[PDB]
Amino acid sequence: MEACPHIRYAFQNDKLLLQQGRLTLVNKTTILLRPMKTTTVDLGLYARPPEGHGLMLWGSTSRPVTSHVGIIDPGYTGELRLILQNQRRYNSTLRPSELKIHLAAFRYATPQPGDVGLDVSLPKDLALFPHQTVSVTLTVPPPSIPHHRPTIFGRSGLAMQGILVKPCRWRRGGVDVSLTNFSDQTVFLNKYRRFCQLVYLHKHHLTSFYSPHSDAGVLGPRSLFRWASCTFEEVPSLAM
Ligand SMILES: O=c1ccn([C@H]2C[C@H](O)[C@@H](COP(=O)(O)OP(=O)(O)OP(=O)(O)O)O2)c(=O)[nH]1
Ligand SMILES: [Mg+2]
Repeated sequence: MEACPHIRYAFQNDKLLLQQGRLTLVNKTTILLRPMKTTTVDLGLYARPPEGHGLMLWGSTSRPVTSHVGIIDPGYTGELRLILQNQRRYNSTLRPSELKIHLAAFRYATPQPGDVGLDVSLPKDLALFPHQTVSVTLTVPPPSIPHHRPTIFGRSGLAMQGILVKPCRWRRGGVDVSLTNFSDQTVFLNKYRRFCQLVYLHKHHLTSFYSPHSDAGVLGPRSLFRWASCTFEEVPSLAM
């Protein structure tokens, strides 16, 4: 059913063109990404996830750059920031128009204000050397929620250190959470460190097929993310 209150937002940033159920910004100037370091894009963008929903923020490029896929919580009242990492050992440049920045809604449930995800504790110690990708197997099934699919997203704090999580479905036999260290340090994550977050997405948001108003970039190679069809409505007073 069509049950999305507007997404209220305010936007101001002369280095990004607002193009825009999905808001998209394009870069106007070249963005240089240092290697081995986190690159951050300040968006000038404020946005209220409407009732029942969270927001998903992600960068899309065909350059050798990986975006953190951001979960925006209903309680978040600040300016949105995009987190990028460089796949290469030298500077990578994003020429104008090469980077699109998307924001769109999704319905979520919370199992038995108020964050979307539940942070997940690492069951083992994990070391990651510069540029290594490794996975952590999670075995114990989370509680089933009718009409929703458990999915793993990364956290921004770890993303800022250069550790990205590939978003993925937590399928009924367990999950392999892939982490990539984009930094110049060996990172040691201690057992019980909260290393990602579990989000129960409404099943409508995951599709194995090329549907309208969906995107193959976000959740992996075998799904597309299909967002809630909501209307963005500019409320400048949100800025701050
Ligand atoms: O790419 C992103 C991701 C998140 N956020 C904002 C919205 C979100 O509600 C908040 C916290 O993000 P996250 O939950 O990923 O951070 P954390 O490391 O889990 O910190 P916290 O414990 O405060 O949630 O930061 C962004 O601006 N950009
Ligand atoms: Mg969080």
